Amino acid sequence: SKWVRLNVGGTYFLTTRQTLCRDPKSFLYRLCQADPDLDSDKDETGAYLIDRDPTYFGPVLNYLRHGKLVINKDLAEEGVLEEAEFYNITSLIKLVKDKIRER
Amino acid sequence: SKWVRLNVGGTYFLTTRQTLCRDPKSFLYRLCQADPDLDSDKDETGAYLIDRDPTYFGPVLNYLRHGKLVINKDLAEEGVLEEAEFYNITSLIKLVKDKIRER
Amino acid sequence: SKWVRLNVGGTYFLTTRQTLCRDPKSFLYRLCDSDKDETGAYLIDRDPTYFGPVLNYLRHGKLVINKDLAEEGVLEEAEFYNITSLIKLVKDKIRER
Amino acid sequence: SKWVRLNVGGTYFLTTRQTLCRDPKSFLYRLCDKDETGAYLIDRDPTYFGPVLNYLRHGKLVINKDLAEEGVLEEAEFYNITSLIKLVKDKIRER
Amino acid sequence: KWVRLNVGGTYFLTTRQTLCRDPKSFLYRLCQSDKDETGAYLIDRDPTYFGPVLNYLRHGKLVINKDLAEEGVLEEAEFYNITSLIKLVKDKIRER
Repeated sequence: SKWVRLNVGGTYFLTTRQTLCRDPKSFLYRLCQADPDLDSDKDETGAYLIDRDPTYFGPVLNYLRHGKLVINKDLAEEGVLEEAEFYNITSLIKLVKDKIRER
Repeated sequence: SKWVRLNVGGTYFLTTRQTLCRDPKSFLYRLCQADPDLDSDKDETGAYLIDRDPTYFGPVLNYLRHGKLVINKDLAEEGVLEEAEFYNITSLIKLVKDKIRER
Repeated sequence: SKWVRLNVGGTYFLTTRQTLCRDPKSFLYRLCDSDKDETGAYLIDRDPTYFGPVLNYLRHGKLVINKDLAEEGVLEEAEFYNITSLIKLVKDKIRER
Repeated sequence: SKWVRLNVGGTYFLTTRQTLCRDPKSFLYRLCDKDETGAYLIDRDPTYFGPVLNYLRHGKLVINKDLAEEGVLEEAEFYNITSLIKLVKDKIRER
Repeated sequence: KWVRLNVGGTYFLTTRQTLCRDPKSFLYRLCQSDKDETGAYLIDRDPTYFGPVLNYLRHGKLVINKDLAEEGVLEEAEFYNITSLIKLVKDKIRER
């Protein structure tokens, strides 16, 4: 299964293992690996259930896709930070913290 | 049932009982207790029905998830305050009112 | 049931009869079948982004509008739904923007 | 059928024949290709459609602060609503 | 004629004519790849930045809302290899 569906707080995201496997130290890596104890946290669509805000997930997932932090002006950088911390993407945590500092 | 679906004013949110139990004094706490007389207040999908604005609920649920108050630049703090007061999350009410005051 | 579903311009809102019963002179008070869809939602040929602040006003009596939402859009809707007290509130926000 | 559903770029809008039969020169009139729900399919951006449909509803151009006027203009031109096109060009010209 | 795209979990409905606009693009193969059960082509990219890419294929203009990061649209224009769009976005960014 190249494709992986995530239900982040009620909103569906579609991605791949090429993307989710990019940071071995991230929570998302357990999804990359199809960690058997996450099996029960899937909904009827087979999507992994994640109890986080989907609006701040976009920039996190995009960072895994192309290595750039891109955040629209109408999205609080602080929200993305909280998500980068939760998913434990340390290079992204640093980028967001730096961005917040440059203000 | 670790996972709980809420239908807040027509928009679905997915979260866990743990997150909704975080403040035992709040409106939300009765859900995570599975309180009897919420039965007629669920829809066909099993979601608990709530007659409140889903857009202002975002920051409320996010506060329950990570303890930070995060509000995007275009979102009226007053909206979030009304919801925090409606759900009766006292530490959140304080955070929002502090946010408003520094304005 | 107490619960009432509205399809406003294609976007679904969920509310209760108690909320829609607020203003007996409003359009929405009639909701307090030819104009319902298969889900049982009442059909309304209006913009759903301007409806938010209207329905919230019915919920908690306050006028709350986000910084990017056009207040003129909300004014149109308040007049459309004929919520006299809300119309006034919006005419105020605009007087002194 | 009083009620008409439009699938604009994958996003559904609900409106009435009354609203769509407003300007007989418009693309939308020309329909007052459906998906399995009976919605008329339109290959255009739904995010810029709001102001167009609303203009048909109540004759006013209302564009939220976020939305690029140029996006609304492209739509007004595509749907061929000439008085709306004029209103949008005005808004752009006066920046 | 109609083509459905599942971009990062969000569906877009368009047409072969639109997706055919630039034969050199990644999208050109879809206007003649995995699909989900709905018949939509699966694309592992951000749907928010897709909007202006697809709009450009529809009417040839770069249209970017004020709050949308141009850099987001640039990444997508590059990913889909729409060379004329890549130039427009870069140009827009330079003129900042």
